[PDB]
Amino acid sequence: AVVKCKPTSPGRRHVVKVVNPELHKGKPFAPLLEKNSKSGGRNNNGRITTRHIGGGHKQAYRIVDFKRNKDGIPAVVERLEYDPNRSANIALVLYKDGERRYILAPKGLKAGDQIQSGVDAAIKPGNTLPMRNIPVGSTVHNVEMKPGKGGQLARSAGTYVQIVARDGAYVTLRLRSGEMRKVEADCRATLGEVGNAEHMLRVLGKAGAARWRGVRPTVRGTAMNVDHPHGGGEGRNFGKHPVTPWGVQTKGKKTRSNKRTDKFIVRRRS
RNA sequence: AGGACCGAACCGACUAAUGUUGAAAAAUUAGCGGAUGACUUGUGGCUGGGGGUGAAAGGCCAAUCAAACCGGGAGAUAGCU
RNA sequence: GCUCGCCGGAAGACCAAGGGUUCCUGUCCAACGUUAAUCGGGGCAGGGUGAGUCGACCCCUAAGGCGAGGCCGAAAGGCGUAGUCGAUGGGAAACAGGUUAAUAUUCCUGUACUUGGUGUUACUGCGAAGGGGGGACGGAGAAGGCUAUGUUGGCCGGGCGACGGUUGUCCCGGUUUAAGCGUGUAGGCUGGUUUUCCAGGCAAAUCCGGAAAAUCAAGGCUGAGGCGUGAUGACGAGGCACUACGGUGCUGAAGCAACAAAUGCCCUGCUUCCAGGAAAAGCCUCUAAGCAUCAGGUAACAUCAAAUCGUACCCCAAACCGACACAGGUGGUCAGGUAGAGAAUACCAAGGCGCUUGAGAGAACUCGGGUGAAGGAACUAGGCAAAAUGGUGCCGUAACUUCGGGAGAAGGCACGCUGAUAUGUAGGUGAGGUCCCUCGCGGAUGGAGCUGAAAUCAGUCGAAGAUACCAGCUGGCUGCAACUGUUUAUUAAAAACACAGCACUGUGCAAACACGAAAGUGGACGUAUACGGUGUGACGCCUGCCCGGUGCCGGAAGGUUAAUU
RNA sequence: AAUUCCUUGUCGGGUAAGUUCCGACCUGCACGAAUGGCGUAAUGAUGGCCAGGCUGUCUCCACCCGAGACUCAGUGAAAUUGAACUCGCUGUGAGAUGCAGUGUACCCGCGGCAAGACGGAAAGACCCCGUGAACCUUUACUAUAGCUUGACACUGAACAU
RNA sequence: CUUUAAUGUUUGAUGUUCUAACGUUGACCCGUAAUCCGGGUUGCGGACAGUGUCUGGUGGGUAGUUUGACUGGGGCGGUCU
Repeated sequence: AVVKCKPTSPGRRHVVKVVNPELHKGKPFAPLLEKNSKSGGRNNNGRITTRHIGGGHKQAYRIVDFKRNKDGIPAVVERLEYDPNRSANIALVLYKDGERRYILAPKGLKAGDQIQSGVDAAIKPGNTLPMRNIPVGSTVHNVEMKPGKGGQLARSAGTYVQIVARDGAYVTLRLRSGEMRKVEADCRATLGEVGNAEHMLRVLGKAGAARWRGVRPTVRGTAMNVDHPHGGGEGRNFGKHPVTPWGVQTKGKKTRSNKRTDKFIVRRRS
């Protein structure tokens, strides 16, 4: 639930938490865990490729199954769990054969609900079927863009895409960004929405709350000397067009220079 | 419960005096700040010079930084001493 | 040798790193020592470092490094797979006492433990470069139960006091003892046992997981400490023979109990929280191909082996880093006594020091401090500095406010000692004894003994009772920034930088973007409630007019227009 | 006003006396609404200001305890230094120990002050010069990485218009 | 030779389709106890994309440079035959 803390101290006035008693108050399933060494925004060369990244709280990787290729075997939800590697919560399921796996937790899922993957599955949240069998005008998540590789769209907290049409071997979708894309009509998609919608109402309330996530502080550039176009000056001058480091606009300039697909795009956005 | 309160260690370094061929190539003395945290610290590792890193001061990169050090071009050039 | 003074959560003791003989002894004093020097971390010579259990090596791996092939790249070379290296982490075993001028858990004494090899005997399904389990893990907080250790008492030994008193409720000292083995408690976790069955764990599996039944509820795992054993021993204040008064043999009393009590152990526990908490091996199991009167496996007994290197000395320092025997810097461990909340502070113990120039004098002036008539900031750029405040308990406490604060607001009263209440109370601990029993490290009852505040009344001393050290000045108006934080190592700690929060914008995943000639990596094992960039900078009321100019995003009728032809 | 030149703006508060400070007026030289505007409890080794207490901050210094300074013994530096038999005054040459004139002055030390020796220290950082630099900015010049446009090549087959 | 249409060859423009180059940081098999790489099957894209050469535009993102003299100091102004 979305709860507002009390201002007993500076650092708790504007903080807002998202707690859920339905989550597992213990350790997760170990066989589905693996190391996750932090990077710091650096690469194999040791250079900072992405800034504002470093430190934070340790994490272990929850092996998630975005493919959902176990068809013809129902599984029931054992327990919900909190995943640090992502914003949404996951769910530990148990397959009749004794196989346990993690999946994204949809909107209205609990511990004990049944779900199944495949073309012969039922139309209920949590089930995975190819969009060829999914009706038109529905709401799905963890959508696949190529059959066999795994869901890649609508994997976030409260994200969901809506199927808009299906002409042939392709189906048109309106992604959460407002984009109207079309993918093959054989890509597996999951029914329902990822349930953490209140995740966006969360509020850090203090700086250190961001440093736990691994986010390092951000320095603007206006008072930045040889180091950034904006640079400096006696006072707050900034008498030039807003520009990135390395010299690009950042306030309207489109940088889509792929031009490979150019087919699935219909209503890019806005 | 807490980037909460007082306050040692620990980490810092606001004021004054001394010292200024000093005890010390930035410290001492008396006070001062934080002190469960964006904390602190050991060991090892990565980032290499028009580059790195930088909660950004043109700050730090071995007492050296508006472009490190060493060697080489090199007996640079100097209408100036 | 006798006094004095200093440190004593260190200026004591044990180590790592580092240094590398500075360690012990003898001998020497030119230079080195900021003086002298018979002395020395000096010079010369000699001596000294003993390990199956400590550590390294070794097995395992993190970050990350190298990297067969391979991909990429003018050459150089770069990235990287399989693999192989790499601790600051995981992994088998030793304690006490004694001993040397210098070493010892390494030697001696006594008592133990661990992993292996081999052999004998008996019983036998053994088997991996695979599977599974386990190893294996956060922060804060709450207590409870123990010990280290300490205090008092008792006991044993000695003592009867340089000056009044001291055979007594007196004084001093001692009152220690391990690993391991046996017991398995406080307490923590878990529901167990048997059988059948299955799309799972690459294949297999009796193992793990899962499913459906029967059958019982006590079963097991973990576990500080305690007791006993170890120990008729060792140690032991002191003696007795020697005693070059350096010390060597022998002998050697008591060696208990209560109370208090940790920041350590139970505890990798319990509870709770969001920021959601390493890996791999050893170890326990499972089977595969294969081997079965074999080989291997299990238990006992015997025997053998456990190599190699380090081990001296310093280690908050005169031995390391600072050119110095330099007020500096340097990580971890042990953590006594009185008062105290306390690792502050004051005084002491253990133990270690008095800091490698002294003597005398008692002018100016300087440094560091103390006191001060009357006045009390009139000083000064400025209350710089100094002075002052300073504690616990109770009462009391404004505007303003985001209702949390402000706040320790301000302010005011009381604090010692003795006695009684109560020969030491409430409370805490808990004996013998008694009763029960699943008869045990059990439960109940029992309250001796020990320990022990706080308060009231009364009385009493002093100028002064929070008497030392220690230990907030307070209040008001107001600018800036929300706040905690960060920064110009070495003249600037701020109104600057961050900041949570807001907005614009880009980004549909082989994402944008970035480092890279490229491969590729990061972004991210993330997917628009995400990521990047820019500006603003909590919260609250708000954020107005202008697209002519530049830029950005779009569009077309035409014109202009590159290579090319 | 962290912004106001005129300027110590005018009035008022507070002080015996207030260029600062506080509160209003607006005549905003030259505030202004996310390079944000106006407020804001709390916080701050933050800036400014007013009181109480407090005191040697001062009026106005005085004494005292210690460490140096002073003397003795021992060891034993340094910056600086053209050479010195190294006075004042006035004038002169452009601020005289050294010239002129004149005055004064026995020789040599110790302890103190710091006016001068344009004292020591650092080939002035300010100013200017140089057809010296180095960094930084931009609608300065010329190039360039990158991004982007198209032609040709890697690159072919049909069909229809 | 002045002339004009269905055809034939001829080449060019636009559009649709296809697959065989090429791409695949999709799936599966092997090398192979290997998320590298390659090969193989197959699917999706598909002569687009991407790369090489040429070329226009943009290009302080980055380099190499310029930015006068006289002057009652220099600058501003003025001046330069």
